[PDB]
Amino acid sequence: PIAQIHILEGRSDEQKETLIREVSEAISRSLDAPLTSVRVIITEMAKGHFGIGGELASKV
Amino acid sequence: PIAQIHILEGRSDEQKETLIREVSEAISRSLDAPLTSVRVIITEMAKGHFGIGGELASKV
Amino acid sequence: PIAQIHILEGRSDEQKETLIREVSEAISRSLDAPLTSVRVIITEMAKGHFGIGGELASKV
Amino acid sequence: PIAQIHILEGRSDEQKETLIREVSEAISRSLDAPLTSVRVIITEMAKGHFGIGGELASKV
Amino acid sequence: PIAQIHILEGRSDEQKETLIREVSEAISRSLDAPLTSVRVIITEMAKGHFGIGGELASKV
Amino acid sequence: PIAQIHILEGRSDEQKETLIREVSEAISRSLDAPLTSVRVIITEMAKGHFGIGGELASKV
Repeated sequence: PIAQIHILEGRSDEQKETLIREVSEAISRSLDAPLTSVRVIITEMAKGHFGIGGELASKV
Repeated sequence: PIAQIHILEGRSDEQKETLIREVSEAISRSLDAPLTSVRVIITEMAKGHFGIGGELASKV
Repeated sequence: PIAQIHILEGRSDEQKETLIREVSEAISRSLDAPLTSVRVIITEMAKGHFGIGGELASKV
Repeated sequence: PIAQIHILEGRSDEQKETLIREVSEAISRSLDAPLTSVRVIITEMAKGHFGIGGELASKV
Repeated sequence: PIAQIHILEGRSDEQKETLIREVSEAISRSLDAPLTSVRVIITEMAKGHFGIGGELASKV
Repeated sequence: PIAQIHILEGRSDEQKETLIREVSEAISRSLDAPLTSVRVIITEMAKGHFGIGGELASKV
């Protein structure tokens, strides 16, 4: 399995390291797939590159 | 956060329902973000639409 | 520009044809780019393949 | 609906703010979905990271 | 490396098997990366799910 | 066809230019599609933004 997660910029390296492990376990657990087959890709978004309802996430 | 997970076709609706919840908790837990803000998208791949090392996963 | 839109399954061919044109104009208008350079990809999600807050979009 | 748009780097914050709103309206209008449910993600590409016909968009 | 290719529906399993191998070699060759590290995902688009210049690829 | 390739940061502009051409030929060759219709997008990942088996690609 290959997961790509889009998150807003601002998290520390620790938090992202945890996200990668926790999500990787959840995927492995749920599908009963070997953990080593899981690939996770984090993609950070600038606060002004993410809109919700037509407006920047930053202003809301 | 928005997660998109690519998995091979073949799982039951239950398994995918669990994957969505387990992964959603892991993301919420790891980043300390409200669960309700997590979005997960499952995308199934046909066995002959996924290659590893230049060969179909179906053959490996 | 290349746009990929994820929508829930259930819409008619007409609605999707309109979505593709309307969005294509909006992109061309906003960035002052030639309409012919805009590429749009629609990706439908099964109701049980989309989760919000850890739950299927279908049951909520 | 969740839209991810890939555009070449070089636009101002204003232009991108407009792109996000215009496209968000177009999606909401076309599918008759509540504007607040629309999510847009902008992803900029470096001029040397986008190819057309096997050649950099920068040189063509 | 992880490649995701969007193609129009209509190709045979043979053609897609060739696409996966050929593209996998090209990536491995160009970056001097071990072939076994290359991952390719094929994603088919319905003819009415792909627009060019605001119009279905199907009718044009 | 539209291809998006995720690679780890660290390659030179030459290598990426070659990746774009080689991959563009492979796609055009395999599907018998006009080279000029092929679109390639390169997306670099920071070493600490890519996980394999729950661990950073950098540390393993």
